[PDB]
Amino acid sequence: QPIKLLVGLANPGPEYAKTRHNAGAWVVEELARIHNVTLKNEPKFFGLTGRLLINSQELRVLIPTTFMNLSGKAIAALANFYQIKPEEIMVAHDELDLPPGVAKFKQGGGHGGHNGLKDTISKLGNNKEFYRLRLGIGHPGHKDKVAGYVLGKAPAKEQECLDAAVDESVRCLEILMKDGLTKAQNRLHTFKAE
Repeated sequence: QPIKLLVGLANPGPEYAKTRHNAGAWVVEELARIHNVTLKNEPKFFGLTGRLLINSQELRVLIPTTFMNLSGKAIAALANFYQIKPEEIMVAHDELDLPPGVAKFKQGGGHGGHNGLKDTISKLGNNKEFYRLRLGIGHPGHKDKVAGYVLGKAPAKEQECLDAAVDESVRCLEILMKDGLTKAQNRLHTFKAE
């Protein structure tokens, strides 16, 4: 299984913690919670880091403390220090083109206007071929409203769906480490929060 680093994108601070644009960090926080990992503030990697052993494999984890649009600064710093190539990184993030309650694994693709993904591609040497954990957040009707949408808080029923999709995503990451990507991706891709 190809993943050595899991990144959860977010904006820093308590104010953003429950905004849609922090969905990727929710995943890393819950994986770390379940595995008794205390993330450590490491200014050298511009984020919160940790390392966890699952099925005899070390997974490193990162939540940047950069602005979202400078997320690649943290990811490249850490990845280069540990000799981790982009193809070995999975970046969990909010996904406009999937609904609340769904998540998917994918390798590659565009940034979809996501500022964090856009920076990550750039700082990794214009390499799109890192993996993604796409956490559906829905989208508004018009382009110009996306920013205000992703920096908002989901209403309660949506947040329930989000939280369930995070739980499942954590379960499927553990499956990815135990059993590989095809099994984990098969499960996640037929999940829909109840």
